[PDB]
Amino acid sequence: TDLASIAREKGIEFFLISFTDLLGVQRAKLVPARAIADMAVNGAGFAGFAAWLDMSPADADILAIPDPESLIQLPWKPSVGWLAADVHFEGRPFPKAPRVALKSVLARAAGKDMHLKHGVECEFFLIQPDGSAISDPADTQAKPCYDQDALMRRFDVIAEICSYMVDLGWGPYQNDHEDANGQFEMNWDYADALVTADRHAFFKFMVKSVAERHGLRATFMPKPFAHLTGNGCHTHLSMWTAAGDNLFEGDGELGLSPTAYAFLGGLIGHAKGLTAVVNPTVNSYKRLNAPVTVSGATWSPNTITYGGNNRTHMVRIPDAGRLELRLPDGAANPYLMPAAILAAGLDGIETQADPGQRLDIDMYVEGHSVEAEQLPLNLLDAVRALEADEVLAGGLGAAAAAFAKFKRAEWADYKSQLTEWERRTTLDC
Amino acid sequence: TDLASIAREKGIEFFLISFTDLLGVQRAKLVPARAIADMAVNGAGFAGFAAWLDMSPADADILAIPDPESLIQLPWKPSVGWLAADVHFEGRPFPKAPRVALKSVLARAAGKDMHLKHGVECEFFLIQPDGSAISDPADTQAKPCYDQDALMRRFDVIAEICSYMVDLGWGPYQNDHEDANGQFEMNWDYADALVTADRHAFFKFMVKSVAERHGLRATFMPKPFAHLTGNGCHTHLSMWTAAGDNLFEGDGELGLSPTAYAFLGGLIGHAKGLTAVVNPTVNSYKRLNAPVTVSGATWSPNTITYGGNNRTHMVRIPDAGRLELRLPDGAANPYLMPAAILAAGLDGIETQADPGQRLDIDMYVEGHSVEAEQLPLNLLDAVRALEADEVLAGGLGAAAAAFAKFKRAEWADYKSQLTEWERRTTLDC
Amino acid sequence: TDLASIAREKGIEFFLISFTDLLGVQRAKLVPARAIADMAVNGAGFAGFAAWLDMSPADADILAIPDPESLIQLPWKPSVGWLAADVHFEGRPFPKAPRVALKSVLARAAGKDMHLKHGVECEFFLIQPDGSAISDPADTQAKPCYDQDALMRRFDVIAEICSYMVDLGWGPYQNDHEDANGQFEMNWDYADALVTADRHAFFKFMVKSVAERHGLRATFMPKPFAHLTGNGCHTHLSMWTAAGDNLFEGDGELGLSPTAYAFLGGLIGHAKGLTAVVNPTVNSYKRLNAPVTVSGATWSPNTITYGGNNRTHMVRIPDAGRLELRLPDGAANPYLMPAAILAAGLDGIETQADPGQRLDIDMYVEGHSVEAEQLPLNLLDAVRALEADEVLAGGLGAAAAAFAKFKRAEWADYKSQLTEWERRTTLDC
Ligand SMILES: Nc1ncnc2c1ncn2[C@@H]1O[C@H](COP(=O)(O)OP(=O)(O)NP(=O)(O)O)[C@@H](O)[C@H]1O
Ligand SMILES: Nc1ncnc2c1ncn2[C@@H]1O[C@H](COP(=O)(O)OP(=O)(O)NP(=O)(O)O)[C@@H](O)[C@H]1O
Ligand SMILES: Nc1ncnc2c1ncn2[C@@H]1O[C@H](COP(=O)(O)OP(=O)(O)NP(=O)(O)O)[C@@H](O)[C@H]1O
Ligand SMILES: C[S@](=N)(=O)CC[C@H](N)C(=O)O
Ligand SMILES: C[S@](=N)(=O)CC[C@H](N)C(=O)O
Ligand SMILES: C[S@](=N)(=O)CC[C@H](N)C(=O)O
Ligand SMILES: [Mg+2]
Ligand SMILES: [Mg+2]
Ligand SMILES: [Mg+2]
Ligand SMILES: [Mg+2]
Ligand SMILES: [Mg+2]
Ligand SMILES: [Mg+2]
Ligand SMILES: [Mg+2]
Ligand SMILES: [Mg+2]
Ligand SMILES: [Mg+2]
Repeated sequence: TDLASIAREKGIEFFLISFTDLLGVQRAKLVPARAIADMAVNGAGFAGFAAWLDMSPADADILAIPDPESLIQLPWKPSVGWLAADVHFEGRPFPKAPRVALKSVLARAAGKDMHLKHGVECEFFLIQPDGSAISDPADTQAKPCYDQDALMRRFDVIAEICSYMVDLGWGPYQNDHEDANGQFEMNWDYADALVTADRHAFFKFMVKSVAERHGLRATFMPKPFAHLTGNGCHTHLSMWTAAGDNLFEGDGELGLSPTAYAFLGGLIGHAKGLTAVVNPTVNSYKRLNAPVTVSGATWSPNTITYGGNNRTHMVRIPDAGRLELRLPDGAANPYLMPAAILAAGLDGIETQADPGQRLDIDMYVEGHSVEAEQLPLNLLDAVRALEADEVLAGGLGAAAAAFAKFKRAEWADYKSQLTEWERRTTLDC
Repeated sequence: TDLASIAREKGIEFFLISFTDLLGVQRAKLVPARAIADMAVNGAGFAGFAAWLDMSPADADILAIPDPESLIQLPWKPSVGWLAADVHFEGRPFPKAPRVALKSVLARAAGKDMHLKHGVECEFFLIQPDGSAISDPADTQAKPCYDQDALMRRFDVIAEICSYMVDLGWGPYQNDHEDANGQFEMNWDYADALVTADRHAFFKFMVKSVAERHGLRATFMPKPFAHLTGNGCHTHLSMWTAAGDNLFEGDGELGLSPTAYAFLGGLIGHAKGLTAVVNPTVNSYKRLNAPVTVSGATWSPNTITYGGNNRTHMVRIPDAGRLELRLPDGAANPYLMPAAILAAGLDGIETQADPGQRLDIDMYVEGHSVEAEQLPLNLLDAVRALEADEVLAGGLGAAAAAFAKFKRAEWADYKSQLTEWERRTTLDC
Repeated sequence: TDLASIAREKGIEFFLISFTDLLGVQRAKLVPARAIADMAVNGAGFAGFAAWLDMSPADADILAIPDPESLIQLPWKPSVGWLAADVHFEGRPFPKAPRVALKSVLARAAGKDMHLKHGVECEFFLIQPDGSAISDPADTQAKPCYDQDALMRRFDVIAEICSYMVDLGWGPYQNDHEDANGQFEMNWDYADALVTADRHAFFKFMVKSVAERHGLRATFMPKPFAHLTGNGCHTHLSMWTAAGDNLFEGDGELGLSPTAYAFLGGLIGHAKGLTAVVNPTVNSYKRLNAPVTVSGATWSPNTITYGGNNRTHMVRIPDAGRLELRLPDGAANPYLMPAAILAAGLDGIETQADPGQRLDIDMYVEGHSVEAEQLPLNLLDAVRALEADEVLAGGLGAAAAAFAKFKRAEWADYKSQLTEWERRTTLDC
């Protein structure tokens, strides 16, 4: 695809050549249209150590090579065109780069005529620019989910973003106020994993950018308020053949196939290590296994279990032909997340993993009634599980060890921070 | 001993009948002299559930029976006499009460002609009454240990308390500024474990009380400041026969006997569970394995190891005939601590436990150079180790399970508190 | 000497057992009288790494053995007795301890029937407790030296301290306001080096303590105000035989002997390295070679030169029979200063060093008029010179190397601080 020509036809003056680092941070260069042809072929250069890629100041430049198919004219500023990119190093795609890691797992699966398609539910809060409070002081009621008043009070921001998604062809189909005061969700059609991953990366950038233009702020933080529901990023998952058949579609329980259930078996089996990737922050572990919120439920997973159309489990079966992994949160990396999930699912399919028995109970109420394995309770334990999980660690390649190193560093930093609770309850010991 | 007569002779108008609950909180009734004779015989009544003893609102009164030998006229207010007490329930000493638990282990040991004597080093900080800062704004230098200026700037408080200890016959022998800005230590002679435990309980009360009278505040909090040395409560330990011989005194390495080393073997072997008791708060785990402080060392244990006259280990051998357990902190219960240590030591002696090899290295610098077992990294893991440790759990009796329940409750409470570090580093995920 | 009995006679309740570390910081333990007899024999224990002694946390306790001859009942608080002490380590005097290092050099000199006697001029400023300004807002004139008004405005502080020195037998003989606004000096009789060093150390603690009691603050900082004269610590020096004759007394120029001039020769010859010790802080180098002050002269050295009764050189010859080294400042260690001076001096005598030509000029005006070596211009260069100077390094022993390590660490910290002058002059580059 000819980016220079497109720039002229469409009035694009600058391109953002953008990649996602291990921690999910969007890294980009802003290049004027006159330079795009060279950049598209040779890539934009960066000092990799300066992003979260676990390199050395002494290493040669990485080159981020833009995917011309990913082009998006910023709908709020159409003179700029955003491009997702694969980081290359020493002439080959760099295995520590999330988008590259994802593509590698996708290629393996594709070689067996299995194609991951997913949709993401990127819940977010709208907050004051200073982070002190949610953006809407009138959004206070104990059960605010789907609140019409508070939704319409932020119509201008929500509708603007939704209209952008319409224009971009993402097939958006609904927006609402979510279960925490100040929290929202906007949904759009699932797609090939790579397409969704790119869209997912762009979406966060778009929401943050538009929120700012309205003097607001958006956060995807997993648990920004102790007593309110957190930000999930559920992924709905299905596996397709090249000919266009959904392999999860079946005659078994709840309209699922044995392939779907073996995939689920992979999810269940690798859940501990998978948690490290899709719940990648210290804060993630305050969303999981959270005490009950003011709205009456956390809506997040506590245990390594699955139910039917039941939102109290790690996995929900929402309808025939797909799985809903409810585990990931708003911090989850848009590339590592599908990559990690796929690696786990493929292994489930290859080993014909047994997901175990479906639990048709409210796990928040009756978790005690049954013997169920708890999810990792903190980042450090989840990371240890990642490192000990060969399938996962090997599926993600060098990204896994790099990720683990960073998360351990974050943990060492966090575990030394004095908290107000400690002062209040220990000063008089 | 006749408390009523003593009240008349000495001018005592009120007695504090006092016990220590599982969490270390001093519980007391203030009874006028006219009522002491009845109270001494029958005990002072309390609703046990209202203290940290793990009872029920429905249970009959506990009766705290004062130990007349423990009598202390408050030196800053001699009209009041403090008494340590054994909690009784349903006619017998209550095994969940710390002072009772300690006495039970002491009796077992005594039955084998082994008598625990210990000394405690109760480091504390002097801080503003509001807890915002240390009491002395001029105490700022990077290495403040033994600072003459800052010590003398608090002469009036320190000297007053030291003079009280002189008058009480505790054999105090030194005071200094400790290694953190704002921190102090006052040392006194070791004694029979029960005597030291009573003194230890009284000392904290005395320091807090006198600090207040000077418009200051004292805290024994393990780690009140992230970047400064924490509050230890090292215990120096020796075992004696009734005839007055020190069993730790020997011809082995560093002037220690095989009995001493088998006791050390118990300490090493039971270190994981022991940590729960002598490091009993969430905050305790920020003193252990702490990043280096502004003064150049944490001075607290990281690993389950021992050295010679070497302050970088869990156990130090300070001189012939004793061990220094450097593990406990300022939160450690004055009764459960010697009780837990003794249970572990006795078992070491009975099984002829091998403490392993002495490490003559700086463990902060060369911890990597050797294979050493790390101490539990947080309260919840330490508590799990306590529960799985039969010798310890059985030695402490029902106090252990009660303690564990409370600490788990504290953990569940803490783990849900949102921290500033999380907000700062996750909001932009 | 019987410290326990002296305590009973003189009503001393506590002893400060004190030593000076490499950075001049006073370290002490406050011990009740009941413990002094043991401490005087065995020493008070300290963890040496916690002070500026260049040790390891894993090292055995140092033991500070007090010198009973040094006893001073704090004149402002006679219930407390101050004791200067020698630090011992592993059974021997610890060569890195300044007082031990000084005694070592005195011992060499004494073996040759040469005994150093010196006097110190410990200039200080009286400032606001917060350190923002001098204590006296009416002290403002351009030439305030010997100002009668400003001197009498601080009569109460100055007279109290001077009267203490009378009672202590130091032979004080004058006090005045010095050349900078806010600055004072109180002089007393020279003595054997060790006596004067102990007095120097105590004096600084006395001035600081008494100032505080008056709601003031004393500082001995070398250059606390960029435009005002700084704090010197001139030392007056003479060498005596055991028989009591002044070896510097002679028939040569200005009533000096050849021994005096050879001693001078060591000072001149060893000046670059001596500077690191007697000007031991980054700030020291803003007193040396300073631009002219508001009062018209810095009165501090710029060059490795000497004159007669002439205050513009490194060395001044004030009268028959002694030298004045004007080099040292208020930060100079009371023990390392005479120790390094004596080492340079002894070497001068043994090599019959030639001090060169006396300069009878004002070095501030006619410095250009003559070829003269400049002093090191900053701490890093002075330390480098200390390290390269065999006599000095060997003379001070391990104290020198340890001192050098600490000062390089200080320099590394300092050189990275951004200053306001830089922002002002560079922001618009
Ligand atoms: N066959 C499929 N494979 C993968 N994703 C799909 C498939 N079919 C639908 N989806 C997507 O699944 C997502 C559904 O999200 P949503 O409408 O919010 O449902 P829900 O998860 O039941 N709601 P919530 O209460 O927030 O958890 C959308 O992105 C759909 O496009
Ligand atoms: N045989 C003994 N058995 C038990 N305790 C003893 C024995 N001998 C001395 N002690 C006590 O051990 C304690 C020593 O504390 P301390 O003087 O502070 O020494 P240190 O622990 O080497 N100092 P620190 O740097 O703070 O850790 C005192 O309470 C002594 O009384
Ligand atoms: N023979 C000597 N050896 C060593 N010190 C001496 C000797 N004779 C006198 N002193 C001391 O030298 C010091 C004199 O300092 P001082 O009275 O301030 O004189 P000055 O240095 O000429 N004053 P200043 O203008 O501040 O430099 C006193 O401590 C004297 O006791
Ligand atoms: C179940 S829901 N109403 O979709 C809410 C999900 C919740 N925010 C979460 O943490 O996953
Ligand atoms: C080794 S020391 N100088 O006694 C300090 C001990 C430290 N406060 C601690 O946490 O044990
Ligand atoms: C020469 S003087 N008048 O004694 C002043 C000395 C000056 N304070 C100095 O820095 O040495
Ligand atoms: Mg949804
Ligand atoms: Mg939702
Ligand atoms: Mg969902
Ligand atoms: Mg101590
Ligand atoms: Mg201590
Ligand atoms: Mg100790
Ligand atoms: Mg003078
Ligand atoms: Mg002077
Ligand atoms: Mg002088």
